[PDB]
Amino acid sequence: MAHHHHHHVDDDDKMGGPTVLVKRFQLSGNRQFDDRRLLALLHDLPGQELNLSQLHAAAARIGDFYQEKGYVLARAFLPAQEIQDGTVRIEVLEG
Repeated sequence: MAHHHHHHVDDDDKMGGPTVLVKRFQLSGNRQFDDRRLLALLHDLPGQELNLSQLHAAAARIGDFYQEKGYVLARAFLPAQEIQDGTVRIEVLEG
C-alpha cells in the first residue's frame, strides 16, 4: 500500500504512517480572507508529504491568524474527510 513516496520528500512528524503530498491548500468557509491570504500561513508546508497531524496543525495557524485580526471567535480546522492526494482542505469557522 502506497505510504512513503520518497522521491524528494517523504513521511514526516509521524513516520511510517499515512501522509499526503500537499500540492495546495483549499479553504472552505472563509469569507473574510481568501485562499491566497491563508495560504501564506502554510507557505512552508506544501511540496512535502505532510502527515494528518501536520495537516491539522496547519489549520491552527489560520485559526490564530483570524484571532489577531479581531476574529477571536474564528477557528480554522482541517476536517480531513478523505483528503485529496494533493489538495488539502481546511474549514474556516469565522462565525
